[PDB]
Amino acid sequence: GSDALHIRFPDGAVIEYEPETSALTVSGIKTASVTASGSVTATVPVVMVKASTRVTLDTPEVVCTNRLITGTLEVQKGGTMRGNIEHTGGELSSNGKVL
Amino acid sequence: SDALHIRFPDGAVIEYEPETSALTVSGIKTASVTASGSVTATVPVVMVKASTRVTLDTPEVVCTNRLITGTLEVQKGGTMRGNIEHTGGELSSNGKVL
Amino acid sequence: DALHIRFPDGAVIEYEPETSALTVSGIKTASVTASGSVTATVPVVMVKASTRVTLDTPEVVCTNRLITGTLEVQKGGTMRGNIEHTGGELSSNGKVLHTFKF
Repeated sequence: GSDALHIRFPDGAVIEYEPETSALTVSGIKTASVTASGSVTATVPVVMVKASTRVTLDTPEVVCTNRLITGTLEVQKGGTMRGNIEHTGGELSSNGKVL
Repeated sequence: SDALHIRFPDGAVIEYEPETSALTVSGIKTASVTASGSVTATVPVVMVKASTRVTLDTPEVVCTNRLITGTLEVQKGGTMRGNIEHTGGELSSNGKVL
Repeated sequence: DALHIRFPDGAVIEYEPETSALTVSGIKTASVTASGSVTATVPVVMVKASTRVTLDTPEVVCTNRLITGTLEVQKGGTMRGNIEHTGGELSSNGKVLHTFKF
């Protein structure tokens, strides 16, 4: 192809593609939104979300197909755990009593 | 260029509105992004409103600090390090209330 | 009222009104930097990431159910409500709790 993309908007935002490094950049915006009636898919080895306030997944179900790692966990309304569950490195308590 | 505003014959819109600094894609059925390296989003607030499901089909999802959920289902085991406080119900294991 | 871009490296950005499909393909990286918010509103979101998805934020909120294969909690937490464990051993600090036949 021979097309190019470097849109420089009057508010300072930029949308650009650089083919030598194959880098797509969107910068200088306040908000972005995508509204679709079917699906949104991203297929890429690494997804990195740096959100200094919050990431909200407002959905009936979030599915992690393999491992999920978190710093801390808060479960609000119960759940189920199958397989070996290993607690270490502190106290596991239930209704105020240590297990 | 210096502007972006496209209205397609299906009613979709792809635009950038510099007055409010808002990038908008609307009225579409599907979107897909395929990249060989990485996608990064850096922004205070991310909101995904998905009336059916969000699937993270990956070897590992990492939340760097807190994860809050309504309910939890762990299918194939896990490890919990630190102090874990259970309250507000019963803990059952292998068919019996503990 | 159209969008079909093909770059010298083979990447494409296109919108197809017949199927109402937006496609970005053939790129190496994308980066979006915004000062306010990024929102997606759609029934189904699929992230197919052969290495890893990192949510680097003070808080990830799942409003309803979270399902995972395996779980690792690094620095503690709280669980409220009824929790049902099945199909393996429950242990704390190396001590297998007596929840099945020894």
